Amino acid sequence: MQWSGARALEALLTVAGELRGPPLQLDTGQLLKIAKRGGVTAVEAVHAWRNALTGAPLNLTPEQVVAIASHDGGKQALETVQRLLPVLCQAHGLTPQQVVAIASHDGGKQALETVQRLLPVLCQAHGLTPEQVVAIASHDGGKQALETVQALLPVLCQAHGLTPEQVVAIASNGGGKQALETVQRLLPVLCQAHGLTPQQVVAIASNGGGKQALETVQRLLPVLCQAHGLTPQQVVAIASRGGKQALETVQRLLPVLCQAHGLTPQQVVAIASNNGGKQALETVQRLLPVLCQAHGLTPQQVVAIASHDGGKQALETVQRLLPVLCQAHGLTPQQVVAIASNNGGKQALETVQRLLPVLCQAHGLTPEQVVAIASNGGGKQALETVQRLLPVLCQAHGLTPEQVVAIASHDGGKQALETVQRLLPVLCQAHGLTPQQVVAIASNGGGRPALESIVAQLSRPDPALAALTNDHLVALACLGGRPALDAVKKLEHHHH
DNA sequence: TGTCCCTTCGCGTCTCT
DNA sequence: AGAGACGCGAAGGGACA
Repeated sequence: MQWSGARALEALLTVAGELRGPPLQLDTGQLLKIAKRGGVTAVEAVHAWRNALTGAPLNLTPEQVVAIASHDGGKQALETVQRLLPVLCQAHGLTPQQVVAIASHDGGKQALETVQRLLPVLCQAHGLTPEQVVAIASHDGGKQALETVQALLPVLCQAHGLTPEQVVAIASNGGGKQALETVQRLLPVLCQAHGLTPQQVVAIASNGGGKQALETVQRLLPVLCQAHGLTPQQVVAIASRGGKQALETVQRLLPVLCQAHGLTPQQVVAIASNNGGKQALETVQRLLPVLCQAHGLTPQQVVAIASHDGGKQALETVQRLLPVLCQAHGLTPQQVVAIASNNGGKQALETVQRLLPVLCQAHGLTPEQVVAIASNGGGKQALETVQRLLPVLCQAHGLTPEQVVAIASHDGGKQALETVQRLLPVLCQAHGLTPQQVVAIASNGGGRPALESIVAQLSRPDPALAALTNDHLVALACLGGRPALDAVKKLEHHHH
């Protein structure tokens, strides 16, 4: 590709064509993902070692090879997985998937070598679990984070009062090293000068860019409180959810948004308190006029659309599509606002646009049912999964369309549908649950984990405490999902 | 032009009652 | 049942070789 070379392009494109063949069978999206991030050396490395990565002792799926290859240094990560996967699984007890997750970030090589070197000491001397070490390692710069937990976990616990879990949370994001050092430096001043609790500092620091959010809360908390009238809680929420950039934008736009456009401080805070809050704030300031007059909506509706991650994208997509969705497809504004007012609003809107007619015509759903599916977070995903799975769920597993639609009409609908497909046969035929009981467990937020937690308990039946008969577990699962089930595991281990 | 590390923003899912 | 928590990842920026 790179034009300090030529007809090297034929050689390169021919390498890519061959990956479409066996043992990987990569499709265009997969090659694209590799070329976009691992680059041409990752493309070449995947091709040179396609047999070794896909055979024993590694046995990686194509998708796992793609996940490793598609990051800066992917060639090194691929090399290093081949060397260390077996020892990490066998000697350190990790699964192949955990090794892959570690490997699948920029500088994956470094992270893999560092888990090898440090996992034991982190577990034995600092008391972490292997899962915790995996979570710290599985981000860009995971080497740095691992080494920084090793060096700092003791002072942060003993001098500053944090639990190991808190330290793990601060560490387990990109730039975990920086967030950890910055908490070490600034936790005292933030608690003593600005009146924050330890937990609030942890919350601010426990997201990508935590260092920056922390330094910015230090700098801007006084101004935002004593000049613009926000409370400390509100500053924390902004810092925690929208970071540095949202804090700076709030400082700039609070006056304009409140005085000129008529918003409450609460409303500005709510827009600010999400990933991309800066973008959401700047986009409501631009678009509030056109959205509210020029027919359209109330400020309250614009505020609701803006008040989710990707608010900017949702607002802009609502601007573009509200006319065509109401006029050509027959929806009301209110329905468009519901579809738009979740994370991924943009995506849900766009997917309703091209799928509303396919879902009614090719599968017999009504428009109202399509709106319901689309009006939760991940609407795009749920819609595409109903399109794909409705045939098989009805005709093989014997469910009704209304049942499929119920499962799909919660956040994570895609996950619940796919879990039902996977687990309905074993739940019914082997354990005596009815289809209706599986549907009822599935038709809640957290459907997938609740179905998986109920199968896990039914199949092992673990600690043979059978006073929870099948129907009781079904009711527990319906009422409180996995957490209800895990809690009851927690609560039995010896009071009984 | 590759490798490593850090930050911002967007999407999707689950828990909290 | 929606707020806020959870996790995963694309994409872009700098440092340095």
